[PDB]
Amino acid sequence: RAQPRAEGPACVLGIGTAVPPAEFLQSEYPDFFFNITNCGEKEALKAKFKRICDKSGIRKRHMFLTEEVLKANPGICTYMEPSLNVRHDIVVVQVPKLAAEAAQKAIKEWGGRKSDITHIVFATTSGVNMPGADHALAKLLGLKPTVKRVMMYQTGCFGGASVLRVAKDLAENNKGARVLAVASEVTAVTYRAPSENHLDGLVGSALFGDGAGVYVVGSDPKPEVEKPLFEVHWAGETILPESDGAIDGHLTEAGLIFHLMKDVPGLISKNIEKFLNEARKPVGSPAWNEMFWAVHPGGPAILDQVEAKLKLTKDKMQGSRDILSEFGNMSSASVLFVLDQIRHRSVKMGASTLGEGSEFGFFIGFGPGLTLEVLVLRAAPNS
Amino acid sequence: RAQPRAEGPACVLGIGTAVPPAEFLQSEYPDFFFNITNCGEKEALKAKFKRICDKSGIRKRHMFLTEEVLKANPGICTYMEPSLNVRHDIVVVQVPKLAAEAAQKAIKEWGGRKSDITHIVFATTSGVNMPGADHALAKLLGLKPTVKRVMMYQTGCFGGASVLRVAKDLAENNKGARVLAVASEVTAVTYRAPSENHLDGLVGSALFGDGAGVYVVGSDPKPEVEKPLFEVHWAGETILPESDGAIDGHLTEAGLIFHLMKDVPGLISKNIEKFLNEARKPVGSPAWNEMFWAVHPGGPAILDQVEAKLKLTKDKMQGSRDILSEFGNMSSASVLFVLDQIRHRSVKMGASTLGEGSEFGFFIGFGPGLTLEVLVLRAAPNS
Ligand SMILES: CC(C)(COP(=O)(O)OP(=O)(O)OC[C@H]1O[C@@H](n2cnc3c(N)ncnc32)[C@H](O)[C@@H]1OP(=O)(O)O)[C@@H](O)C(=O)NCCC(=O)NCCS
Repeated sequence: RAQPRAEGPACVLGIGTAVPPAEFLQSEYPDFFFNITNCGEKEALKAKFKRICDKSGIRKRHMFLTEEVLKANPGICTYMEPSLNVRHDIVVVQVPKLAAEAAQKAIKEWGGRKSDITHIVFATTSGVNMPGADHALAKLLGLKPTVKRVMMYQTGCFGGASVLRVAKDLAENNKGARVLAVASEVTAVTYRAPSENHLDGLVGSALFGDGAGVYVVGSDPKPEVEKPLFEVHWAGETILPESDGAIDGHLTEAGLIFHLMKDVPGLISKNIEKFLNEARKPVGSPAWNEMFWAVHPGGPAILDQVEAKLKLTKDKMQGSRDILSEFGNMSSASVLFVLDQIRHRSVKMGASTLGEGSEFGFFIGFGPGLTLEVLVLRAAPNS
Repeated sequence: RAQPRAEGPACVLGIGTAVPPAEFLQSEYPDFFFNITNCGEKEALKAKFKRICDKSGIRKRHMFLTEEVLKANPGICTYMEPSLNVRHDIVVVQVPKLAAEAAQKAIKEWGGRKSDITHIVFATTSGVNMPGADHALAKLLGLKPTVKRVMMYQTGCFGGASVLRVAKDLAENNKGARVLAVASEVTAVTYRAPSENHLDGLVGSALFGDGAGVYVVGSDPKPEVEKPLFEVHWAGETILPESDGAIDGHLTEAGLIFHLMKDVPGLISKNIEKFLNEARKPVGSPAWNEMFWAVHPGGPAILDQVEAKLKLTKDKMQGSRDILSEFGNMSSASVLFVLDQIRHRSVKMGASTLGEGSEFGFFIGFGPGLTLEVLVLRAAPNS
């Protein structure tokens, strides 16, 4: 084998997360949003938006789009005026810059040298460019120019699971390989003024926030330097039955526009157990309540119905609900925060593993397709 | 290992290509192009465009944008009027449709069942959508809903090499895995009226054409059932020094806008030997003239200077020049055609291998970065 393969399973070797500094309280967002878009007279619409915010499960979100930025780019504050170029001017720098913030933290925890990074896997939903955010991230961090890159533009909310799936095969098939798995999201491509005829707009405006997470992934950890946090044992995905059209997203002259023509929480709840039953098997099929649950917090409804359908104890979804609460829906980056939050809860409560006492757990994303992405991890001991 | 790995190197097991039916002869293209965009008064510009066409090394190209289609979508015939929406209406269907035509041919040559495809790796430069072209192709072909997908939107011309690099790790790390490696391009997202303000555009308008290629990639071929055409032994890439901005692409309200710098052939030719010297080593560093050369035909100047710098014999670049001649630059798909052409030339001339008698060869792409992508292949014997 002309490029020698690695021996052990892929491991998460370090985690880093990052958010823009400005915070937006959900209890105050309807006034700010409808004012900055000059729609404050639309009382009935604002009341509807408030209902959505009140049901969202979100306390605050981080966003680069401050009052100053929005006043400086009025095109983004319209409903459908052509604005894609001013949108890309914001996200082309912020998306890799935020990723670099998170990547420095992940490398610090890992303990290795930046010059030993061999691969980058990068997901986003926030605009596109040539060369891509992967290339920018390599420059910002001063990586070696021979770094091997996989740039997954335009994924939607399953992309965090995607980067860990791809990193697994890259780390497992290349002796010595150390991968940066990256997901970074900035809401400037999707932001727009509220409208009575765009209800999916209303929901996105209540849910989406900014953030980035990156993991260092690698097989065969050097014992004198590297400490694995999680092992990756299985990765797969499926398209759910009769889900055509559930989530559509079109990049247009006015930015990214979503249309949701099916019951997404219902589609996932009705189908998740059959597929999760398959993922369990290669690790001996533990019971749902013997596992940890790093679930993408697309919204409170999806977390609730999965909790009920599987009869999970209330602590299982707490990691996900914490992230929803403090950061909202950061699209592909969210699930990376969730796993991190489960690790932190484990340390704070003195559990025996970094999966809150459980040995195996799920790392789950979903999005357009309707696509369900699932990985199975093993948690390290908490020493 | 909870998902068992494969044993042998990844193999190309079948090849398929496809193009839209309409043909555009290069010697007449300046008349048609300047006609249909109502630019016939720009005589000086048209003379320059003809000079480019005559030096391009291109005899004809295939394009979906026929006279009737262009007349029916007048926004695409403008310089900068907003047109991204009707452009995406074309490429969101045509890009996967073209891929499906090439994939059927590749699957027929492979001989396996479509239900045994496990993976899709998909590159393109022709717009974006959610769900992606990968999902559309899975639907059109009737693949399993559990197919694992990697969608590299917005790669530029190195993406053909990219999909094979990714396919290598996916096939080598998964026992029984059979991957569809796909690259598909349609020029409707980049086409626009010629202008004295966008001379880079003139070169793009002379070079780019439509096409798609797909390879079946897999390790461990079942003897007497599957016949490998090439083995993949090495894959790497590098960013060339001081080449920021050589190739740029931004997706805007008016479609995709490229920047192409006069230095590109020089940047590649002045650096390629140094890197290829390294890629050679894991297979024993064969001599340049003992290898075959599947090189992305970005332009005639690039092929010419690489041939000179490396002192290659005149037959080494013929495969690339054939593809340039008959199809032009089909961005990420082009190099997939080149390898297929080298196999056909081998058979036609009765060579001893499918690499025109050589044992090892390069599969080379380049694009925004400036990124150089290289794989090292071994050719099968010619029985
Ligand atoms: C385009 C190409 C065929 C030009 O042919 P050539 O043999 O170099 O001949 P010339 O230098 O006379 O070029 C012809 C004309 O194109 C112009 N031209 C070439 N490259 C240009 C560029 N990047 N931008 C603008 N004009 C360009 C020249 O200035 C010249 O104009 P002129 O007739 O008014 O002097 C050749 O330079 C080439 O293959 N370039 C690389 C293409 C490329 O970058 N690949 C696409 C993406 S990888």
